[PDB]
Amino acid sequence: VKNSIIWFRKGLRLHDNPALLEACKDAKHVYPVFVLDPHFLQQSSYKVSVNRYNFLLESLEDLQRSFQARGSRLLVLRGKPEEVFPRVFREWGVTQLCFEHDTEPYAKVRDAAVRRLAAEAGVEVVTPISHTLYDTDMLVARNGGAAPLTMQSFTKLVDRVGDPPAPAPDPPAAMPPPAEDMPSAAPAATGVPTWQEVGFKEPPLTVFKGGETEALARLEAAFQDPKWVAGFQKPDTDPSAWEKPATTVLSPYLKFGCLSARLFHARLLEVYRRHPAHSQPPVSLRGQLLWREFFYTVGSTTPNFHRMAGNPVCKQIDWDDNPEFLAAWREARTGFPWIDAIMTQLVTWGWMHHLARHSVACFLTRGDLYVSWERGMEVFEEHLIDQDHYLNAANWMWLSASAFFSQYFRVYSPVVFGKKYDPEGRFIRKFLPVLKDMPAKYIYEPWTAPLEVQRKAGCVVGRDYPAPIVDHAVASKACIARMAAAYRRSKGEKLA
DNA sequence: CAGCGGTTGCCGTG
DNA sequence: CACGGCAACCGCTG
Ligand SMILES: Cc1cc2nc3c(=O)[nH]c(=O)nc-3n(C[C@H](O)[C@H](O)[C@H](O)COP(=O)(O)OP(=O)(O)OC[C@H]3O[C@@H](n4cnc5c(N)ncnc54)[C@H](O)[C@@H]3O)c2cc1C
Ligand SMILES: [Cl-]
Ligand SMILES: [Mg+2]
Ligand SMILES: [Mg+2]
Repeated sequence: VKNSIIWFRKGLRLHDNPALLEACKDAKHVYPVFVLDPHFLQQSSYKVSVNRYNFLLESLEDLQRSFQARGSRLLVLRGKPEEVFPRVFREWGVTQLCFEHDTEPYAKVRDAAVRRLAAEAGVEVVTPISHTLYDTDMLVARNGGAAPLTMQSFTKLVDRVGDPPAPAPDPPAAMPPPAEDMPSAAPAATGVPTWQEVGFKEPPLTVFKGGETEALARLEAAFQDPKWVAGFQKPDTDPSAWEKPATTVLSPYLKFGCLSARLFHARLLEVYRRHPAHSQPPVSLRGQLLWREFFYTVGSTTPNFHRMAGNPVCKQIDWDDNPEFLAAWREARTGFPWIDAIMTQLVTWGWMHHLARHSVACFLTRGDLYVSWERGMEVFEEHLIDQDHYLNAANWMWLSASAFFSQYFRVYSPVVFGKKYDPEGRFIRKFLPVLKDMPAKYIYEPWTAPLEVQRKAGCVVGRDYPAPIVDHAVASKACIARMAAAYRRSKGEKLA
């Protein structure tokens, strides 16, 4: 007899789920599992937004629905995997455990443990690749032992390898339920809790909802206009667009695996086949899926990837320890509306357009504050609903000119940048209510408004909104000089 | 045995 | 529409 568990971590979907399909073959009972640490939020050292947490829960609710509609259901087991699995293996009489492979530093530790624990209860463990497009261990082997370090050579490499695998077949229409009278599988014990029930006091303000169904819905919303998909160029999108965001906002879905990377890709190749004049990497929409892939690939094969020290791809830079600047940046009180609006959108939505991420990330690091990119990653990690270990680390290294990118004099202006997309300040007005009546002339630089305009608007600097914490021209030049010196030093160490 | 090309800056100038 | 400045970048290509 075959009794299996299909363990969800990422890959919160039924489509393109090889791990699910293998867990269903010749099976008497399948137990769909999500393991939930109930004492997660009480581990003081790191914080998590109710926005990210609830997005997960909404996705788990979407899975529960998908399984009820096929006879089975989702089991939200409470505890730590290394505790929970040993019991339910023995209890449920488990022969097989299937999950989607996960290349993150922590997931490898966790999965090494669960594999050992499976062996000690006679449990077979099958873990297909399906979160990334390719098997990244393969991509590295094919390149000769090391992950590419430029996108140009990465694009060649995947062209050589060929198209990523197709999305897997849709799963069974009806599924074997779990065996009845198993106390760990009791519906009173295994329900999907609400944000209230896990101990959050403030409600989630985000406009994007979790779940496979939303994910596929938003996928169809994107392919509504195949002209747009074919002609997509990432640098030409608008970071001020909030009502109709100027990119797909598939990132939260791809992060949790509500959407299948391979499906999205497969759908792009269909469109590109019918529109031969389509955009190419690195700017194309496929290019964006390959950016994700490129950073998973390098990130997963690089020691200490999410830190500066001991990271072989990362420039060693003299970043200042500066809590007042960091705290101001974090708390959306830098006194530059463009920045503060973005960092407020971060907190209230958990998503901003990439160029808005560029604005605030540059400003923290080499642009203005000279604070370590690690501190910025930590803030994003707390708030982003699409927060992804490797992509966040990689992009923070990119924007601080620490890896992948080294033209550090290309500093974004916190005044001018968004001004050219949104000169009325509709984004600033949306996310900084306090400036809602400040005339457009001064909305990006309210310290330049004369005191009468401030009082009329209902927004006096130093009272209703903070004064800018630095002079951009002085500070950005100060930082450039520091980066130049830091590059000279690591040029001198290199000859050794 | 040294170039080619790079997802997303900006200002002052002519 | 395009340069020089910032200050001298760098991995990949046989
Ligand atoms: C400092 C910083 C931190 C970031 N942190 C994250 C993060 O934690 N998680 C995250 O998913 N993205 C991150 N990004 C990348 C990018 O900002 C988002 O992936 C993108 O804005 C999401 O919108 P979208 O899905 O509409 O992208 P689209 O332009 O529609 O692209 C489609 C998909 O391609 C992938 N993609 C797009 N841009 C990038 C990129 N620069 N790097 C890697 N993959 C990409 C995403 O999975 C995305 O859903 C970060 C960028 C910066 C500068
Ligand atoms: Cl130039
Ligand atoms: Mg060239
Ligand atoms: Mg000028």
